[PDB]
Amino acid sequence: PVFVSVYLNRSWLGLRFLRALRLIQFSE
Repeated sequence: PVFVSVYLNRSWLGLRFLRALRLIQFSE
């Protein structure tokens, strides 16, 4: 655990919410 929240958190500002928005919306 704490492996997705850390990757979906830094991605929010790491890629203007693009690096995470593609990982949180891909699962559907």
